[PDB]
Amino acid sequence: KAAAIGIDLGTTYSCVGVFQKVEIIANDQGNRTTPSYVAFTDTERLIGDAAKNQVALNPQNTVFDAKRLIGRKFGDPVVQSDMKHWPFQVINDGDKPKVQVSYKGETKAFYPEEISSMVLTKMKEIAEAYLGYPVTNAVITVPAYFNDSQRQATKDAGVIAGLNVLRIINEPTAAAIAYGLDRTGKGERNVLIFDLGGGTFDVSILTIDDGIFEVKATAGDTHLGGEDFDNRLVNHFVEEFKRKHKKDISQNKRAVRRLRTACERAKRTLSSSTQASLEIDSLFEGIDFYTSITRARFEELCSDLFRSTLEPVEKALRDAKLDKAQIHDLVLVGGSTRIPKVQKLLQDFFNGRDLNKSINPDEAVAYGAAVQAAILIKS
Ligand SMILES: Nc1ncnc2c1nc(NCc1ccc3ncccc3c1)n2[C@@H]1O[C@H](CO)[C@@H](O)[C@H]1O
Ligand SMILES: [Cl-]
Repeated sequence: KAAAIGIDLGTTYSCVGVFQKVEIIANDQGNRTTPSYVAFTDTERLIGDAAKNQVALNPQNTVFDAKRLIGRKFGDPVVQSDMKHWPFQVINDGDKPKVQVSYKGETKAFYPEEISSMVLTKMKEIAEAYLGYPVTNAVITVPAYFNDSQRQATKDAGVIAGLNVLRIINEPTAAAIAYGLDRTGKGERNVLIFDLGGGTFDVSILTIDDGIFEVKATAGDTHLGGEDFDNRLVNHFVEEFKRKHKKDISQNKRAVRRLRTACERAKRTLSSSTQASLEIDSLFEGIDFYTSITRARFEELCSDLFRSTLEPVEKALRDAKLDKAQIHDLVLVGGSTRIPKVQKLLQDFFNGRDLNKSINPDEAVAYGAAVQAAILIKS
């Protein structure tokens, strides 16, 4: 009744927080972020880690990227383009996309908001296990570029999940609230949010004038994120396996998916150490894949992708009509900002200035959404 949660409903990962400072809630697996994945099996519906974990064995019925579909028409160019690359089926029901899956031996179709509602239900349950009581008040975040239809469908996913959605707020706004950047006093505060997540890259320039938020500019690449760096590691390893065993593994989907899972793990380790070891038992034709990679080789494999994050920053400043020196704060959002080379590129681009990464980048949005939920529920 007097409690409220903040939920970052992300494209690839979701996060839930409660202001108590903010407490970001760890899930049953102990993770502070949860995959935005829903898997339909012969016996049940799996949400989060359990869904992401069995993707190699059930790709057709493991749904992710519902956020790319939510609030869009089926005939939308983005939907038609995205459909080609997903292993699950997207169908047309009255010009609204639905994901069609096999669930308990039968064909079933779900609206993007229904799928999102299952991720939201998991986030709500995670919060409930932490607080020891039912909680329904929540603030859910969306990208600043989301249109009214996308915001309404996101809100609908909240209602389907049993949540009272206090407000739908922009992700870069939530990240600025997490750092208290709306509480610095009278006058204009210019904030740049650099968000590099699992699958998308968003740059936002915000102006906070006497506590009031204005989005002056948005730029980025909707199709650039953590998964592209995992794939550069996949390509490198496929090439390594070819040189070591004279065999191409590319056409064996299970082997590729397994290698990609190991690559995402090695990438995360490389943010905190200078070397990482891949330990894959029987990757292809009964051959084990035990190898290592250095932070330096990883930076080289992703160099062009890391560098391409700077052009949208330049375009956002241009559109905001602001120079680098006019930006008061530089805020890192998204799990991929954890990469030291990404941080170095943005710091060098901002003439050696400090970057805000004190709050875990993949938690800053839910942190901010929880602060906003606490303000709305108290008032
Ligand atoms: N230390 C890092 N170094 C480079 N990248 C990183 C990263 N920690 C994360 N995410 C946080 C995360 C994601 C999954 C996890 N599973 C298990 C345990 C911790 C986990 C933490 N990322 C990437 O951010 C995106 C959204 O999570 C994904 O592409 C993820 O690979
Ligand atoms: Cl380090």
